[PDB]
Amino acid sequence: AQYDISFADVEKAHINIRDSIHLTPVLTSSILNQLTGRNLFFKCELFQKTGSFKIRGALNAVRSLVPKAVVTHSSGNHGQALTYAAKLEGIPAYIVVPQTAPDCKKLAIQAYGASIVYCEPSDESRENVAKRVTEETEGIMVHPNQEPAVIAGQGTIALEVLNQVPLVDALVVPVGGGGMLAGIAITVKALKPSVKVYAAEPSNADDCYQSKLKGKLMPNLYPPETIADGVKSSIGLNTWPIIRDLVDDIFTVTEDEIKCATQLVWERMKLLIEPTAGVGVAAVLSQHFQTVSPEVKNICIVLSGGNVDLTSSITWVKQA
Amino acid sequence: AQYDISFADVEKAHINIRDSIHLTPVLTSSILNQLTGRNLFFKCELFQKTGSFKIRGALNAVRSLVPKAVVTHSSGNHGQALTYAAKLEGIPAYIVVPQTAPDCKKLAIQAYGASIVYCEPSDESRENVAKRVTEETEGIMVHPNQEPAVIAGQGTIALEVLNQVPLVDALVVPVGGGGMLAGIAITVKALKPSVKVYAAEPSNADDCYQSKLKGKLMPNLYPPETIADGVKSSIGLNTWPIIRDLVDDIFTVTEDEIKCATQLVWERMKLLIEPTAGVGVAAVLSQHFQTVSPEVKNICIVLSGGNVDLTSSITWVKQA
Ligand SMILES: [Mn+2]
Ligand SMILES: [Mn+2]
Repeated sequence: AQYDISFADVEKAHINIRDSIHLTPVLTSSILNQLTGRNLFFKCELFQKTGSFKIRGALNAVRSLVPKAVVTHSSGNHGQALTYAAKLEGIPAYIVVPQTAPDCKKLAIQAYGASIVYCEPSDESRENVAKRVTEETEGIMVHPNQEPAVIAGQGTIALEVLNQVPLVDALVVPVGGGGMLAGIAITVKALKPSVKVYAAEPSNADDCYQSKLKGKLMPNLYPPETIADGVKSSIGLNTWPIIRDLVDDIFTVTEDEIKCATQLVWERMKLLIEPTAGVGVAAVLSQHFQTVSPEVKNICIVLSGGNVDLTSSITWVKQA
Repeated sequence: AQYDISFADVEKAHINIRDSIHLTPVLTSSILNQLTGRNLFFKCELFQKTGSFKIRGALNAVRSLVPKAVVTHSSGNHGQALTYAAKLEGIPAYIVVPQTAPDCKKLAIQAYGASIVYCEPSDESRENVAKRVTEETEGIMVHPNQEPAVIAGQGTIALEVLNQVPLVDALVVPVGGGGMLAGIAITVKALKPSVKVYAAEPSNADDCYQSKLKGKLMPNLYPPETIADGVKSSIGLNTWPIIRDLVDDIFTVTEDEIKCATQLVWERMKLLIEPTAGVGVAAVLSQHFQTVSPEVKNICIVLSGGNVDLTSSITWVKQA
């Protein structure tokens, strides 16, 4: 009944950020339609300010939380977005980043003027270090996915999608911490609950899937190994209840599927998505998705970001 | 006064192809605006059917030229577009392609069902082989840039741009054979001749520049070596007069500039342009472009194609 955000929070966030973000386009692909048998729509958040949708939750959080500094932990995208948002107000940013995050993300964070602080690649390390930095700097913590203002910001994506694709039957959303999935679920289920909300998740980081299956929050026991570098976080205490109750299903995809789907988008849509964003595309291409009812025809997939290391990616790109 | 096409040809082409092509979007970048001091608009032909604008001239040509087969020579983009267009009518295609064309383009041509015929990398070889194949197959030749129906098809880009960017002050167009540049020049100068039409050309393939300078057609003496694989052709007899009289200026760009600009678009706009399409971006970023009057503020650059070999490109991508 009551979750940590409401639809009204999202509507408000939208008004309050819309003049500072892009109303990103929805693009289509006949090749992907052919491959899936569905009518796909791609919400291009890769074109958002800073390279990902995270500017939404960051701007909303900065504006709303009334400071000496802002602090967060991030695999890169929330960090750069938060940095940018804070810089606009003249507030310094400290960003805790796992040592194994992509270089491109590490560099962008520094380019926006943040103090970057490397941690170990685990949820525990991210959280503990950010807590310590918060204390040391007397800054304000802006969590990448569990903070209500952030979740409400991410949910604004759905307000746009429902307007841009009026006949939409489902949204497909990549899931890490569940900030975006939760905000979108709140939004869709408030406006038009007949529209499906589906999560897409790496098999190699499948806490959300396992949580849903078990009926309780089950965080990743070991730090995930995945090319989907932006969804290694486990779901949290604020997003789980929303996901439990409002998300229709969760589809897992293997590393191979993620790589194949990412490459397909690059080659056929000419959109430089990051592999994390290739998760949702893989989901719709997957065998299990074939079990979704044929009535679920018009599907919008969120292409969540385009912050990818071009040279790293050559490692996995598949020759014909 | 009279050239091989007229504005009316372009208007007609537009009506006749518009239901079979995409009305591609115009995107913007604040980073590129900052770098240039101008207000840039990017016409995303990389999102066109087949990966480039060439579907325009191909569809127009196929529909218009009333056949046993169609024949052409191409570095890849016109070939795949022509193949697709012909396949829609059930007509076989023979495509003459230089041995050194990108694999991705060679493969796509074959995927669309063409018979591919490799030639040497020269204008002379392309032309001579296509003539022979034309004779042998009793097919119809559809030249990639000198055929009036093709030129008129490419010019339709300008009809869209002038509508999408009503305040436009200049178009910047990459030039190879001059099919697109010529069609666009005819169009712009007929509708609103105050709008500048500028060509962008590799220094390593600078026939168009040299022709303009000398006041006569001066083809490349040696086969160009350039990463801009799609603009190695020299201008021809039908496009030159149009270029001579209607194009405002021609900007040359070095290989380094082309690589830098291409990479910038990839990283900052998330648009998987091919290097040929990076030619026009390089032009606007170039030192010489700084000499263009500050009144020329709103500039639309045509991102002409996105048919690039991902793995080849790793050779030149510059680390930070
Ligand atoms: Mn997960
Ligand atoms: Mn040239």
